[PDB]
Amino acid sequence: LSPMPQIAGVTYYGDIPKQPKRVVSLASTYTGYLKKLDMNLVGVTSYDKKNPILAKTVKKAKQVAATDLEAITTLKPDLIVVGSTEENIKQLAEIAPVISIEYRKRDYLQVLSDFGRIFNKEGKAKKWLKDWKTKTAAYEKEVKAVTGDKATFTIMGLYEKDVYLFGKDWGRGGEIIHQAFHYDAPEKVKTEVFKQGYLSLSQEVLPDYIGDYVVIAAEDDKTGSALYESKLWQSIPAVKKHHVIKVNANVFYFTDPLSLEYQLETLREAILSS
Ligand SMILES: O=C1CCC(=O)N(O)CCCCCNC(=O)CCC(=O)N(O)CCCCCN1
Ligand SMILES: O=C1CCC(=O)N(O)CCCCCNC(=O)CCC(=O)N(O)CCCCCN1
Ligand SMILES: [Fe+3]
Repeated sequence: LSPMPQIAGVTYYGDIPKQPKRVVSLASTYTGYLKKLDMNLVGVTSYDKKNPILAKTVKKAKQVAATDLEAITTLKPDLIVVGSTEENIKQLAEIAPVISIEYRKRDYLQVLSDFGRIFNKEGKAKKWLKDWKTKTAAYEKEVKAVTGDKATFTIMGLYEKDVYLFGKDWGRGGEIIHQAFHYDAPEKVKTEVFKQGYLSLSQEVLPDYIGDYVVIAAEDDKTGSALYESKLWQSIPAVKKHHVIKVNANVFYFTDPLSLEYQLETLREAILSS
């Protein structure tokens, strides 16, 4: 059995195997952490299949939702990984031992070392973390050399007609921009977004939450269109000065090592280019 260490946000159901061989991930937040720890994923989520970075490493995995109990059963998992919002752990636990993670209890870096502790891969985890911290601190200097040290960044995501602001730990590049590069945010973003993590926003207050730079995540090119054509949007200094970094949500939603590596290089190149 796994030693099953007690970790904030981690709940074990059943007897976690010490070396899982057939993992079903039902939480795209964590799939790429498992991948990075060279675990064999035999089921993954829609989001994971849509992630152009991660998808390449899980081609053999079946796409499964939590609602596909029969499909999951057929995969013969020895471990199922879920987010704590999953409402039917009860039936999942009847199929295989389940690990449930409550989002945000541990940070984007701790999550990896935590899995290291659970699954006997603290070596592989600690190597990645050390190199990550090195590379990021270097890149931070490079990017701040261009923008200045006090440049403000806002993280933004578009979905359908919805507009969200994000903080430092709700994906969309906020972990890299706000944590790894230690960029400040506009005042209203800090006081209204950072603690909660995200904020649904009226389009017409947007200028008040954007300073020097803005990172905007979206799943396709069309979703922006009409906002990007608006006078209000076009009146925003950061937009006028081409300080808008448009990124692909299908990878930028996540904070796993694989997604992050790509995000890190993408964001660095974008800022240097400005
Ligand atoms: O649990 C839900 C909604 C359940 C649902 O029906 N989904 O579709 C969510 C799928 C998320 C896709 C991966 N994105 C990230 O990990 C980035 C952060 C984020 O945005 N989250 O949602 C983190 C999950 C926990 C936050 C609370 N919200
Ligand atoms: O909206 C949902 C489910 C989808 C979700 O959460 N995803 O991450 C999926 C991809 C983005 C979908 C567009 N929706 C947003 O961007 C909303 C901000 C967000 O994502 N939260 O997690 C805030 C927490 C609570 C929100 C209520 N639950
Ligand atoms: Fe979300």
